[PDB]
Amino acid sequence: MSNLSVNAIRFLGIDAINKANSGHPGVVMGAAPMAYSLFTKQLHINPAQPNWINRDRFILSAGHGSMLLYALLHLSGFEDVSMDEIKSFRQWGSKTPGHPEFGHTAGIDATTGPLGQGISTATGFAQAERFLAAKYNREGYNIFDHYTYVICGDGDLMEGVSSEAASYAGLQKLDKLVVLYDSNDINLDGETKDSFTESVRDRYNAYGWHTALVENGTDLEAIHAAIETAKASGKPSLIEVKTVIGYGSPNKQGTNAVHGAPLGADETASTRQALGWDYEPFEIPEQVYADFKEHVADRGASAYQAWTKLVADYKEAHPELAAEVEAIIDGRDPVEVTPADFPALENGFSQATRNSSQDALNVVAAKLPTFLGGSADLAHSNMTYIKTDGLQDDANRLNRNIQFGVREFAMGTILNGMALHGGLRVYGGTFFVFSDYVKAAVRLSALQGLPVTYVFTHDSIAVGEDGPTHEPVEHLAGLRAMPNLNVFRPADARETQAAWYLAVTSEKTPTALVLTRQNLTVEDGTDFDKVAKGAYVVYENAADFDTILIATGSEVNLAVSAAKELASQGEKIRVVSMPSTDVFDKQDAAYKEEILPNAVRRRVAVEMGASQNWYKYVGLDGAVLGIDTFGASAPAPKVLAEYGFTVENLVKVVRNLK
Amino acid sequence: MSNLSVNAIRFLGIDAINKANSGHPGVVMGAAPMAYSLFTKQLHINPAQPNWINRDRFILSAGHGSMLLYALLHLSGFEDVSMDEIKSFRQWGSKTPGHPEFGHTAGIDATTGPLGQGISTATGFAQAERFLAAKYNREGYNIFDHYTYVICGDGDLMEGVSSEAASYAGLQKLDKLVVLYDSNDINLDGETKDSFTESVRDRYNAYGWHTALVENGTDLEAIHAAIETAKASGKPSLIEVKTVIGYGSPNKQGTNAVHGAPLGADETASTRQALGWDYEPFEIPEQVYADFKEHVADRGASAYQAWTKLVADYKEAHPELAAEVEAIIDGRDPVEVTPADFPALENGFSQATRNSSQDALNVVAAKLPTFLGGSADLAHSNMTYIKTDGLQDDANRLNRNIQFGVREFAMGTILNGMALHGGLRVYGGTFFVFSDYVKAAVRLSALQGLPVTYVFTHDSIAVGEDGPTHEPVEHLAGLRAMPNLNVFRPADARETQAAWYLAVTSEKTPTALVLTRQNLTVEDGTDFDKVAKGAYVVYENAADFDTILIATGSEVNLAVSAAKELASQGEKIRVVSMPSTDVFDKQDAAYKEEILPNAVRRRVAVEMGASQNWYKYVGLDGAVLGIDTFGASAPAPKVLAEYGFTVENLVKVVRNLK
Ligand SMILES: Cc1ncc(C[n+]2csc(CCOP(=O)(O)OP(=O)(O)O)c2C)c(N)n1
Ligand SMILES: Cc1ncc(C[n+]2csc(CCOP(=O)(O)OP(=O)(O)O)c2C)c(N)n1
Ligand SMILES: [Mg+2]
Ligand SMILES: [Mg+2]
Repeated sequence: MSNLSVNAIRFLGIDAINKANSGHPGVVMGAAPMAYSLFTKQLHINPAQPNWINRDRFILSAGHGSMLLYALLHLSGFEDVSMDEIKSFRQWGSKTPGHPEFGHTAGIDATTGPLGQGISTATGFAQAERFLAAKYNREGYNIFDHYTYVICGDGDLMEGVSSEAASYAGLQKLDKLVVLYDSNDINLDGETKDSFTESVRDRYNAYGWHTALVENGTDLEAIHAAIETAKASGKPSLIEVKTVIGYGSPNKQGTNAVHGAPLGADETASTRQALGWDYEPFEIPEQVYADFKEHVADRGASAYQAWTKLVADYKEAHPELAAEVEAIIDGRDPVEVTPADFPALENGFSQATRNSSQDALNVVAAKLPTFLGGSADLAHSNMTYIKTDGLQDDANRLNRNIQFGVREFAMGTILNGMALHGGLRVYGGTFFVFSDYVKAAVRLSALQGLPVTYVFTHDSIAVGEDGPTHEPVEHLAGLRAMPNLNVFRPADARETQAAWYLAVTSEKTPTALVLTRQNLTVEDGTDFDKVAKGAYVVYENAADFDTILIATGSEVNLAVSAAKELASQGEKIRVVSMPSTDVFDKQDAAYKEEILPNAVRRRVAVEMGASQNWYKYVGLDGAVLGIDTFGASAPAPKVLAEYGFTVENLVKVVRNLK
Repeated sequence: MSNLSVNAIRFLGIDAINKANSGHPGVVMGAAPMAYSLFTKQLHINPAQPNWINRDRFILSAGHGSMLLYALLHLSGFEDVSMDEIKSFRQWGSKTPGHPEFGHTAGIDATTGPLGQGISTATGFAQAERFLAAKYNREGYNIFDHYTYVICGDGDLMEGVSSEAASYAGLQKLDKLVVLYDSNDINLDGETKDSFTESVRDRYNAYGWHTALVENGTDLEAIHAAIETAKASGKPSLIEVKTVIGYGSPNKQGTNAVHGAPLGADETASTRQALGWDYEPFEIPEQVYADFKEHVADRGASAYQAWTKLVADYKEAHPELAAEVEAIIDGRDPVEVTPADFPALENGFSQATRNSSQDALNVVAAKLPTFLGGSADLAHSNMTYIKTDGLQDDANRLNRNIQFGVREFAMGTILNGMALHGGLRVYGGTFFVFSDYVKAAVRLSALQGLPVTYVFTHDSIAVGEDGPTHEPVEHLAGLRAMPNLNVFRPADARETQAAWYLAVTSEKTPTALVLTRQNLTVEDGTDFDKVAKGAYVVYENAADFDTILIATGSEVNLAVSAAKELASQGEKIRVVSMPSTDVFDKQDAAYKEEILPNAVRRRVAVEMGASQNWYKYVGLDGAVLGIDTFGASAPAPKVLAEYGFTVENLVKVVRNLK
């Protein structure tokens, strides 16, 4: 049934796209042979156990060909993809959305669609398998041992993020990563002669990868032999496969006219005739089902039974490892972090919060053996090192510090890949101003529900001499507006302890930590336990106050000092600290009225950044002291004075509000 | 002497860094020889005419080495860089800030610092020179004829954006671009053996560039021979030059200890002794000044005078071209576009604003011959094509459509380069959700004062079937908070003509245009001339109204329909269309009170995106109908209803306000 099975894939895609009147047929018709060869000869997957921790992983980086993956899962027997769901492709509430989504459809390993990020994120899947294998395997017990596979297209290899990833992966020697490249000479606006003329395989040779060419994209035995050679090469692999987009369409194959529109009735009838397919829409003969059940489902189910018997014997042979590995198979952390792990700090202690962050992340690393991370060539200024280890690489696989090089975007995608695999907790650092370079991978953290921790230091004009290209202004507003992201800006060393404890116990929300270069003073009124509420009171001189100051981070020290001045003139005032706007917004309506009462409308907000998001708390009769221009090159005390952040100026702002 | 002059560059940098107690000496000491060779043998520049339009252009991509460029401009005789300004490195108000700034200091061609963007933006400098040479040069009169040169480091070639640009430039065959790569085997956290082991020159061959190697980085004759070869090769060039970082420091050279901290007093005394330099800080001998006066200053003035005579002869031989070239040398556009160029539109006309956008920009291209643009493999969906032309390349240099491929970040830097050169007006398009991929280049557009126009289509959940990875939510709030960026979201075709007219007449502010997939209706009350105020009234049934609706884009149609329904039941209501929050915030205080009177506090805002920025206008006693979750994969009419964007739900929201 090989030709028969291959065409069953093609026509399930074509007919499903015609009925939704929406979708992408070209890639399904071109890539069906190489995907059939991969599912029937390489992958070990079990449709009765779709989340098996030691299954082979697969990522469709060219996410617009989603109907190719849906057809393969239906024919193999996955429960969530019935024929009724194939007939509901791209409709409200279905299991078959227009681009693949993780956690919504059982059997799908990663959310794709944004070009470049699929092939990049697969690097982290492969690295996560290497660490777990080095920590836990023993002689005769290969508990963690599997491959990572991907299919990509022309668009993926034009995007810069995938060049970053391939350079890093060649240095790291990740020999279990295997990529199939659909090379059909067409993209959305036309032919690659006007867009993409480089030699792709010569470039990948310079990174230290294995490369090869398959001239006839419909030859099943040539495709299998190349994959076998790639797995024996000792290097990450890129196999270029020449295909015809829209293969079988007499009037439109080889043209961009089949890239992203349904074929329609007249061309669909001409395509059936040319390929010899006389079955009606959604009619698949029994021969094809029996082919997929022998070579995918039964093969995958046999490998799963042998793995479970292996794990049972492993727990008997090594009782000192049994507890941790059992937890990981349950989907839990091997060890539990608690508030009692962090020492108490004294009022008046003076420390910059980048240094407070290093102290707290070293407490976590000593307690939890599956916590790891790195930086983008800024470890010596972010202060991200775990001080008991060196650098991780092919010759030192258990170390927990990673050097990413100057590659912020790919760093985001690799963390996502390590979090998707299962078993680990991860983090990564850079300067706050260059969060623009990684913003699109932060969105995929928020979309897939991954608790990844981003470490952004050097947060304001207090940077000083480096100047406007190195000084953040607009960046907090941009991040606070993104759904399912929690942004923390702690006020001293004590608030920094709490934010790390929340970041490392989060269930399905990523965290961004915003930290200072200059020293800050531990306040008498801050409190570890109250940070989990998002905002709380740190100063108040009279229970009948009529004035409220709101502040975050390094501006909390400034606002408390101004309140004591105003109090000595006879005012009645309260100071609120708000380390997270996103967490405060989720609290109960009773708690919000206790912190910001409706009857007190005299309000002033303070923060060294754009004014935009503070009007939802101060309203039309309040004021905001922020920054709405670019920065300046000079020592930091002078720049702060020229921009209005002094105690004197804040006192003036409050007295002129009435 | 050469050796005497080369050490003058090094110690000027060393001493100025010690006096500020801040800066980066390593790259100055390593790269002084190649920088000296370029200035004395290759560059044609005139210190008395710093903005000469046919000068050779130079970009310092490794921006942390700014003292290397300030020393060179000082010895060459540029007026803004005196010895007093050298003694003011990194101090408030000086002409020598910590990273180079275009516009602030005369003789600086481009702002650098964020790694990768310097070498990338130089691509657009060279493309601008090519287009103006084809259009205006005639036999015997080569008015536009000059090269583009850059110095870069290891960090620049790890960033993804430089791979995108080099691939694009190899296809385009920009043979007058010349790059010197300072290869010192060191980065910020340590040695390149742990970060960057690829074969750089083998990768650049795969793109179609010419490459060469200089093993002894202090041999000035080997350096010169390599650049002459490169300029005759007929391809964009990359020359790898091996240097020792911190050359001369007996205890610190070749380590990351000299990357980013001053040498200090002890090691400076040891370095003066090691290189035989017997002059006190800021003491430069006369022979060095005369070496620079002869070989850069006098040589460039001679080339300038010859160019002025050639232009005068050219304008006598071709009087039909004289007026357009005269305007360009003056820094003005060669033709003026006015409001009477756009045709009037009928109330009720139905058209999507991506299509209105194609009509308006073709009006512009027919009037102004130096207006050009492109798209990142989305021309057939953004609707960006100028319909009288094909694609621009090495064989067809006068066409005005550009295919950038799937390369959003690099697109942004090439636009900035083309606008930095002078003479042109440029634009470029992608989907609004992938503005995340190009955000860091938009920031350089605003920081440098460049009127570059970005075209973002498919702007909300109205995308429908493609799903949440393709549906913008948080993107408007991120862009409106950036200083010096005007964001327009037009309500219909009439409002779209006006936005394009303002975008193309902006003097020093970039523009972002946000446009729809689906059709909208021209309103009775929209008005071409009032768009320049940012917000104005489009519906009002009674002069004593007590309610105000505020809306943008596709939500203006909805708001006017809900308003008419409320009127029929006896209410008195005003509707405000606000195509640009950023321009409205700049109006006179009297005009703000006219549009949003302080005494009317019942206010509802309507927009399909994040709610964050609308509280500045509605306060604590109004409401906002927006979106603060991710989108969904289904037909658009179904998604809009599920999210509450219907006439019936909006009426209800107004009535429940009290
Ligand atoms: C980052 C990003 N930019 C743009 C797009 C829009 N887009 C989707 S597919 C595509 C064409 C890419 O062509 P190719 O990968 O060669 O696919 P083929 O038609 O050969 O299957 C484009 C521009 C996208 N999905 N992601
Ligand atoms: C996008 C970006 N990321 C990070 C930085 C911070 N940074 C500046 S220089 C540097 C190290 C790069 O070293 P290299 O370019 O080899 O220079 P060298 O030490 O040889 O002078 C880093 C990480 C930056 N300026 N821009
Ligand atoms: Mg293709
Ligand atoms: Mg270097």
